[PDB]
Amino acid sequence: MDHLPIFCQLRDRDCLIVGGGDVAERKARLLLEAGARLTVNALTFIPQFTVWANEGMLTLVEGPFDETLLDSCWLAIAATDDDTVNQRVSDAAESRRIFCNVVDAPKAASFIMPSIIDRSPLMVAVSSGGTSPVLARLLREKLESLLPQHLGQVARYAGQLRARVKKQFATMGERRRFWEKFFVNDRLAQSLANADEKAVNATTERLFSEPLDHRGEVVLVGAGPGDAGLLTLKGLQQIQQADIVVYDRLVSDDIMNLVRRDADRVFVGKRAHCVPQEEINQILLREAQKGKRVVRLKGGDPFIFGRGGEELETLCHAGIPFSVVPGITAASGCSAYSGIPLTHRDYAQSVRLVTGHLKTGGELDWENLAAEKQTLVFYMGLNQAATIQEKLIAFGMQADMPVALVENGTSVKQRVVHGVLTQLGELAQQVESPALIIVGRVVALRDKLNWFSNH
Amino acid sequence: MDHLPIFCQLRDRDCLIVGGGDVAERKARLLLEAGARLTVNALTFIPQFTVWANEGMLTLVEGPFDETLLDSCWLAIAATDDDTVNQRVSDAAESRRIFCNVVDAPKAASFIMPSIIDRSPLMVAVSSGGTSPVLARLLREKLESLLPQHLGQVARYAGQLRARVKKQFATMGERRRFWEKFFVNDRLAQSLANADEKAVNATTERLFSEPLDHRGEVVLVGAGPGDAGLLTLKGLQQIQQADIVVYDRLVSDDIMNLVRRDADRVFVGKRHCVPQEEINQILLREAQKGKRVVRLKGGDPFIFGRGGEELETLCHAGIPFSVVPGITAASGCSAYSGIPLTHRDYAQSVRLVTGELDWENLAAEKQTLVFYMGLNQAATIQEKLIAFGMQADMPVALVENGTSVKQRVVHGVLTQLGELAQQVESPALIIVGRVVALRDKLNWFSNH
Ligand SMILES: Nc1ncnc2c1ncn2[C@@H]1O[C@H](CSCC[C@H](N)C(=O)O)[C@@H](O)[C@H]1O
Repeated sequence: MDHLPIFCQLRDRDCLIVGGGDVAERKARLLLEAGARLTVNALTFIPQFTVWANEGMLTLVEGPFDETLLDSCWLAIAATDDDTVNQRVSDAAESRRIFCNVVDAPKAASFIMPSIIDRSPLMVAVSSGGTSPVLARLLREKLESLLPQHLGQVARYAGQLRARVKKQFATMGERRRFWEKFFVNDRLAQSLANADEKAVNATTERLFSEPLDHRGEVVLVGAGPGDAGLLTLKGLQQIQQADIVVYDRLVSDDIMNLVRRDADRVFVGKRAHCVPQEEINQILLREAQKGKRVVRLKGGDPFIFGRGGEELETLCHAGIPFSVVPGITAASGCSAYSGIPLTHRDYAQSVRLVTGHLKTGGELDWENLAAEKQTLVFYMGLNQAATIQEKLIAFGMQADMPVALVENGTSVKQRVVHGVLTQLGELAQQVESPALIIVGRVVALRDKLNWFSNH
Repeated sequence: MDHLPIFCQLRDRDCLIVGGGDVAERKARLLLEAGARLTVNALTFIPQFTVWANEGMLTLVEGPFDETLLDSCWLAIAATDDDTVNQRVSDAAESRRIFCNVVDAPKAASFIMPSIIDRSPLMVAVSSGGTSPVLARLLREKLESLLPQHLGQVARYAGQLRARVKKQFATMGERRRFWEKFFVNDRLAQSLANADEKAVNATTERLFSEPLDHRGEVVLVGAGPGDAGLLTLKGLQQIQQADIVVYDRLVSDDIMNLVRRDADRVFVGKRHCVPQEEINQILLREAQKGKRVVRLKGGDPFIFGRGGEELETLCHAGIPFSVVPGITAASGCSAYSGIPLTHRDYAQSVRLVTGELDWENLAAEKQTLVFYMGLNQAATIQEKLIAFGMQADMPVALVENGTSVKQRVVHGVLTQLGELAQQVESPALIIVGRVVALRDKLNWFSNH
């Protein structure tokens, strides 16, 4: 260990920053967030410093480094781009035993400012010890994704439950298991941040009312179109806490590798037999009743041609809490990765997400669809490519209207094919499921916005 | 934040610990490992202290607490079994502006000792401030298994190569590209751990003899509707390593907090609003400089904003670019309000929208409508929808600040539409369709 980390209380304590440029501004913003009684000393100050001063957030001392300025300070930071001046601040700081930091010379002075993850009162700090700030940022990025947004809320709330916990659970091992469950309760944390007192009370009582070992709930998570990088921070957080994961085939392999090493997995997709929806709905409810934290992982988004509503309406008089985490829908993913915006200046503003045929029980609206400037996007329509081609130009759609097909969008094997409407059914026998059909003038923009490799 | 973490260099610097029991022993052990010049003042001492004292690792002062023992100290730690003496230590330290910790009283004094995970020279610290000590213990455990055992070797080597990297590459973009390839090389890491210098040098020479691109780039990133948890993994990565970020007012402040702290930021808004051409210009200019530029937009860049416009000239300019999709307001707002955009017979068509609009096409059904920027045209929407064939009774819903902790949802029917719209402000979304009916058979986020 070459540095000792300490967490300093700065509320209303004198700190000094020398310098007034952009580097000095970051430092000031940070010290201010911690509540320091801050003085900034420099020859000139950028606009943001005048603003803070004009609203009573700090004190400005315009001029060259005034050493007496350190006389009653607890912390100093040399943030100028003149090494000689920074050196003098460092020397003056050290003479009076004031911990001091010199921005681009991390080990020349008293302390190093680490990269921080803020979930106050909970906080994590990472330091290179001066070797690799790049590595420190990489770690911050990883830690920011692993720590839910409102973790601080429950850290702060634990105090108001400690007593009741010791009262109901008399064994050390029991109270620990309680906190383990308490600290990963995202619904409670959110409710506290929402200032929703009834939900806070409801979720709190349930934590004491249910058996210690039960953590019953259902979470619908949108996995995105395939690229593991498109999963949401909350989705990953949810998936890492699951006891059981119920997924289908349109959930990528890269995504499943992110699922908690030994959470049970239940595949309910098309096996090389169709699992009926009511059986899927029933497994979610059943295992949540058994006390397991259930995550229903869905391809793309849960409420868009995903039948997510059905898997939830079966949960209201079961007394099983639930929640939804949206995901990037196939339309959004394929759009961005194919260089085809769904909306562009004139071409635009009506975007229609429509279903094709595997999914039926009535029949399709040709001119309502064949109608003017709206971008059309068909889900599950590869088996009616030609049947869509004929019924579109028949109702007025101009045969030279651009179209495109995107197979396995956002994945390393993404295939994009394109042309005009009179080639639809033909370009389709050049792709396989899963794929989307995009009809509209926005398709031509790809000649300028294409950035992802084709296969 | 209620505490600011800092990493102190304690070598040859005086520190003082008051107390000589087990609590004081663990404290002394860390300070010694940090290389501090330690003095321990206590009425009584346990064996280990004597061990350290005759090995010349510290100085012992036997007897009651002496206020003058703090006169040349940088840090003070009170660890006696007497609460009264412990605060005589903190009061004495404060008079001298010396950071001080009282072990059994975290809400007191001036600093707290966090839990540590050691991978020297790399180090990670975590603390609750005393609010949730079990929370921090649990996290330290998780972090110990998450961080590779030999990560310190890679970090150490990186520091040693720093001087050569700068002299071999001129631009920031190749030096940045070097480190990205560096920390991703599993052979290098495994080689350092197996102290096989041959393998280390072989791989190292190849990284240095590589032609790395020097140009910057523009990356469009979807921030989503507001909730920071809805940012994508890749979106977080991009804002975490960007050189500069261009953002508007629809990027929540929580998401803005996830941005690299030492990156520049340009507000593109209602301060009017850097008329697109102006924004479009900022992008290519900053990228021309070799910077990694991130245009952070609300929701999804290819559905709501002028994302296409912001990139359609970059190919001509020879500037690399990419797009990271985000959760659309339509998807987030609807889902957080308990309204799914589609259900079994309900919809087979979803429509996102915005003088004119084709009312007969937006009024026919078996569909779910979503209006994006339509609060001041709201009265005319129902009128046109009702006139072109839509069923009064049809449910409608407006969502304000959807997905945020301040979310609000009003509900009603086409006829009350123009009214409900004065029951809320911007930014707000309007959902028309049947699916708005199962809102409280599925409502999960808030009660308002
Ligand atoms: N990676 C992908 N690339 C192209 N289309 C995809 C896709 N993933 C899903 N799809 C489309 O989605 C259809 C199944 S319906 C499920 C859609 C999903 N809930 C979503 O929100 O995206 C497929 O037939 C296909 O048309």
